[PDB]
Amino acid sequence: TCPFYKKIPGTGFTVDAFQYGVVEGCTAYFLTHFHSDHYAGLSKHFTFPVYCSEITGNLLKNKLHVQEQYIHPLPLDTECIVNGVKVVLLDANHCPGAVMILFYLPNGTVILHTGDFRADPSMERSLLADQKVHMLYLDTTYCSPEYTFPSQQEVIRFAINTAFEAVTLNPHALVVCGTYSIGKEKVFLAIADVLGSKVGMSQEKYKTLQCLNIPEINSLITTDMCSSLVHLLPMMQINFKGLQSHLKKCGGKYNQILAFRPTGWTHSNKFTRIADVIPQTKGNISIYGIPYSEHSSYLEMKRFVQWLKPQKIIPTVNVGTWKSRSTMEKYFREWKLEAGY
Ligand code: NI
Repeated sequence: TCPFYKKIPGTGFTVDAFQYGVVEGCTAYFLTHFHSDHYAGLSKHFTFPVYCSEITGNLLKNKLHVQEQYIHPLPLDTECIVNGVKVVLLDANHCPGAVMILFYLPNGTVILHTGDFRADPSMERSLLADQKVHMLYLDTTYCSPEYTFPSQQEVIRFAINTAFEAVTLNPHALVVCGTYSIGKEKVFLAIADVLGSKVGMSQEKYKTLQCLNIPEINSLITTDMCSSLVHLLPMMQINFKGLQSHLKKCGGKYNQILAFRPTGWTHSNKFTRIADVIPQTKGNISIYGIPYSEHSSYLEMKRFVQWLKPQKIIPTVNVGTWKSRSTMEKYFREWKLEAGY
């Protein structure tokens, strides 16, 4: 059964709630982004209206085969009426096509649902500037002060400089990048751009990328592995055994692998600056774990909430334990006492 923090009061609406069968009283299902924990349940057999971004609707039609007649894409930054209720979709700074949803309830209450997001000061100048928000349904993934990580720009600077140095030292090195979902495409696109290569990948991953409206994509990706020196593999294969096996397949073109695992936060973030990051190495294989996050750090989250000044916060992540819930509630009260709302 659908949990309460996926229901929008005063409406017929749910958010990210496709795994519960037919939800009682739901007239429109919203989908914030195409990540499996959120889309779980959708298929060619779904026959209710789904509301989402254009990019999410391209993925629903081509990857999950949802029929066209039930996909309702909305433009961003544009007031739209859905089943008698005004809504707006805003960029969530998460993966491609990911949105936050503003709902203007018939009684005057305004609700913001962040979906999954990486808070940024740019959001302070969106359509959020113009009005009060009563209720915030918040992505609390990293809601504790131990969760620190660098900017995405610093992480990409490290990746590009690391890959360009290695391949200039050894023109017979191959670069490999791990993936298991959409998001984090800048990692492998930026490395291929500095090296003058396309990114090589499976037909299934190429198909997925072609749904994303990324400009000049035909220029940056390929299914011809032999033409590429930056290869994408499943995240599960980014280990010494899986990389050894891959290097065999390349027919003696290469004699070294430099591999990247974009993770979120890891405990090594408590101690190590991005500059000082080192790989794990076995023979001619090196693996770098790089802290490329598509979720808010603690400080980014706190800044956003202290700017928005919501009357009530509903967490949507870390809700299953009492200890997590009590910790989050304590930080929400701190933020409110410090800022004065
Ligand atoms: Ni996500």
